[PDB]
Amino acid sequence: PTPKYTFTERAAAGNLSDAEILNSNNPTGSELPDESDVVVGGAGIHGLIYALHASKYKPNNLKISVIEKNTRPGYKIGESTLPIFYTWCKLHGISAAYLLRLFGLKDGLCFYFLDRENQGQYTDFCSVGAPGLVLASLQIERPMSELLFTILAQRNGVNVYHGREVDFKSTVVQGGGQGNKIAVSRGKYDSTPKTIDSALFVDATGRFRQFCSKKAPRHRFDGWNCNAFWGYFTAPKDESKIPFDLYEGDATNHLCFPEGWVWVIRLPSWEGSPIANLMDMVTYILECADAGVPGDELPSSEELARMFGLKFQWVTSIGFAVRNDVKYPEDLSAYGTREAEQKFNYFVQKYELLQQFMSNFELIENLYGPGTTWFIRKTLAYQSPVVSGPGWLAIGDACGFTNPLYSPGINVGMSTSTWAAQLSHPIVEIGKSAPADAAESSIRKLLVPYDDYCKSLVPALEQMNRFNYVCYRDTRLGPQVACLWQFFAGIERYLSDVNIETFAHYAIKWVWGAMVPEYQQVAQKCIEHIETVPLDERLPDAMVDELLAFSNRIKSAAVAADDFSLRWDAILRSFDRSLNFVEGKTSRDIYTRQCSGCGAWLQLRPDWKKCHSCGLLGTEPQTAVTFDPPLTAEEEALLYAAWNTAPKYDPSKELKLPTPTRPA
Ligand SMILES: Cc1cc2nc3c(=O)[nH]c(=O)nc-3n(C[C@H](O)[C@H](O)[C@H](O)COP(=O)(O)OP(=O)(O)OC[C@H]3O[C@@H](n4cnc5c(N)ncnc54)[C@H](O)[C@@H]3O)c2cc1C
Ligand SMILES: CC1(C)c2[nH]c3ccccc3c2C[C@@]23CN4CCC[C@]4(C[C@@H]12)C(=O)N3
Ligand SMILES: CC1(C)c2[nH]c3ccccc3c2C[C@@]23CN4CCC[C@]4(C[C@@H]12)C(=O)N3
Ligand SMILES: [Cl-]
Ligand SMILES: [Zn+2]
Repeated sequence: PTPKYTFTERAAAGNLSDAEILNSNNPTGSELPDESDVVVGGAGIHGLIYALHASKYKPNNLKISVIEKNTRPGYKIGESTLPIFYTWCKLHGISAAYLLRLFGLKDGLCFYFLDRENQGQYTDFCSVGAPGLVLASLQIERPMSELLFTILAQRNGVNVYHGREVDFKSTVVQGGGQGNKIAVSRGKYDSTPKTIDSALFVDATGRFRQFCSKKAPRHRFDGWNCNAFWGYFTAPKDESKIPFDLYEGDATNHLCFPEGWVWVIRLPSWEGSPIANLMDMVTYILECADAGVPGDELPSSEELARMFGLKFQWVTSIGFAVRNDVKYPEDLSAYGTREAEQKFNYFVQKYELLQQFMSNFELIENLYGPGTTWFIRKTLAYQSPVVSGPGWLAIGDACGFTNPLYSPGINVGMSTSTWAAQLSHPIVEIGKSAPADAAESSIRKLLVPYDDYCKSLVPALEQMNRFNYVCYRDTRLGPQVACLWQFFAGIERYLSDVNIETFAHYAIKWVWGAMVPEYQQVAQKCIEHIETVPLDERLPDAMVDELLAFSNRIKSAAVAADDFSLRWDAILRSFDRSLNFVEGKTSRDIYTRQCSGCGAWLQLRPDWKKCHSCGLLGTEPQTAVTFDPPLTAEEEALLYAAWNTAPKYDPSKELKLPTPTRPA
C-alpha cells in the first residue's frame, strides 16, 4: 500500500484543532448525532475495547458513540499488557508484526527480590513469553494505544468524539425504551450543550466513576492500601551494567522488597508528534494489516517516523507501588521539591541495589508536557458497589481497581469491557421489543451475573495483591510461593482456542487465577501469618520455613491434578517440569534478542530478518529460537500450527477454562 497523508493535509488545509481532525474521521461526521443506541462516557482503553468488541461481536446492530473529554488521546499510566490482550488484538485483525511498530516487545514477567536487612543480597524469578510464531505481549504508550483503537473503531462504524465532555449534572439516565438523554458539552464554560437520545449509557470514566459514584459511595478494603510515584527515563542500549544477573529489558521487571515493588517497562514513545500525522501513520499501519504485508516488507518504527514526520524515542517507565503504612521522615527536601520526586528518590537510596540499578538511567523531563516529570497517586485500591442499573452499566476502572502488579487493570479489566459489549446487544433489543416494565425487569435479570462477577472480582484481585506483597517481604517466599502460585494458577490454558464469540466467557473465567481454590488457600495462610509481623521487622526464619513447606505441600497435589501439558522447565528458569524449585537452575527457552543497532528487543522467527524498530538486518541465524529442553522439528511445527489462526465459532464446543484441572 502506498502511504497517504490524508489527515496531515486535511488538518493543514482547514487549520483544524486536534479534536477536529480526529472527529473528522467519524463515520457519521464530526458533529454529535442526535441519537445513538449506546453512548460511552470516556475513550480510555476500556471504553474503546468495549466499543470495538461490541461492533465486532455483532456488526451493524448498535449505533455507538464514544465521548472523550481529552482533545486527543491523553497520557495514562498502565503500559504492560498480557497474552489475552494480544489475542484480543489479533482477533480484531492486528497481529504482532503491526503492533510492534507502535509498541514495545514484552517477553516475560521477571522479579528481583531485594533483602532489606542484608543490603546487596537478592533472589529472582524469571519467566519467558512465547516464540514469535506463537504470540507476543506488548508494552504500550497509552496515547498511542488509544489512538490505534480510536481509528480502528472509526473504521468499524463507531463514532469517537474527542474534546467533548459528558455533563453528568444534566444527563438523564433511565430504564425506558430509549430513556437516556446524554448531555455533551465542550466543558463547564460551554453555552450550547448537545443531547444524544439513546438507550444505554456505559460509564467508562475510569477511577473518576463519574456516573456510578452517583449510585453508591466508593468502597475501600480493610487494611493498608498503596501509593504510587513514578517517572520516565532513558532506555540504555547496553543493559550489561544493570546490577541484576541475567536481566532482560523486554521483560516487565519487578524490583520487590518489604515495602512494595518497582516496575520497569521499556517502551517506545511517540511524544511530540502532531496528532494528524499520527492518524496517517496509524491508518497506514491498519491498511498494511488489512493487506497482509509481511514483517520484513513493513517499514520500521523509525522509518514510519521519517515517512509521517513523527517523533520517536525509547523510554523506560519506572515507578514505585508501595504500602501506605510506610513511615517517611518528616523532612524530605534533600531529595527534591515535589512530593512524588522526594519519595521516589528517598526510596531509591534506601536500597543499594535500587540506587545501582537507577544509575543506569537518566531522568527525562516533562515527557508528557509540563508538570509530568513526576507522578504521584495515593490510595490506589477501591471498588464500585453498583455497576449497573436501568439504562446504564460501568466497565473498566469504573468498576474498581487494585494495583499495577501483574497488570490486572487492562488485562483482567477487559473481561468486564468485553462481557458488557456482548451483553449490550440483547439489552438494547430487549428495550426496543418489550413494554417498559418487563424490559427493565428482564434486563436487570440479565445483568445479575455481571453485577455478581464484578462484586467478587475486585476482592479476589485485592487478596491476590496482598498475597504477593506480603511474600515480597522475604527472598524465598516471593519467588517460590507467591510468584509460583500466580503463574501456575493464572497461566492461560487453552488460549489458542479463544475466538470473538468465546472471548468474554473465557476472560471472566481467568482472573489471573485468583479464584483458584488452592491459590486462595496458600494466599490466606501467608497473609494471616505475615500481617502479624510489623512492616519494619524481618520475617522470622521459622515463619518462612513453615509457609514454604505449606505452599509446597498444597502445590504438589494441585500440579499433579492439572491435565494441561506444559514445558514448565522451559518457561520458568528456576523450576523443573513438576514446578519443583531448582536451586541454581539457569536453563530456559530463548525467544528474543536485542538489536545490535538500536537496542530494541526483537522476536526470533525465520521470516523476520530485519529489526522492526530501525530496519537493521540481522545476519539470519540469529532468528533461531532456543528450545531448552529441545523440541524436534515436528514438535516445533506442531506448536506454531496451533497458534496460526483462531478456531471458527462452534456453538456446540464446550469452553475449555484457563485455570488448572480440578482434582475430582
Ligand atoms: C501506578 C499505576 C500503574 C499501573 N500499571 C498498569 C499496567 O502495567 N498494566 C495494566 O494493565 N494496568 C495498569 N494500571 C491500571 C490501569 O492504569 C487502568 O486499569 C486503566 O488505565 C483503566 O482504563 P479505563 O479505560 O478504565 O479508564 P481511563 O484510561 O482512566 O480512561 C477514563 C477516561 O474517561 C474520560 N472522562 C472522564 N470524565 C469524562 C466526562 N465527563 N466526559 C467524557 N470523558 C470523560 C477521561 O478523559 C479518560 O480518558 C496501573 C494503574 C496505576 C495507578
Ligand atoms: C500460555 C502462554 C500465553 C503463557 N502465559 C504465561 C504466563 C506467565 C508466564 C509464562 C506464560 C506463557 C508462556 C507460553 C506457554 N505456552 C507453551 C505453548 C504455547 C505457549 C503460550 C504462552 C508459549 O509458547 N509460551
Ligand atoms: C455455559 C453457559 C451456561 C454459559 N455460562 C456463561 C457465563 C458467562 C457468560 C456466558 C456464559 C454461557 C453461555 C453458554 C456457553 N456454552 C456454549 C455451549 C453451551 C453454552 C452454555 C452456556 C451456550 O450455549 N451458551
Ligand atoms: Cl505484567
Ligand atoms: Zn534496530
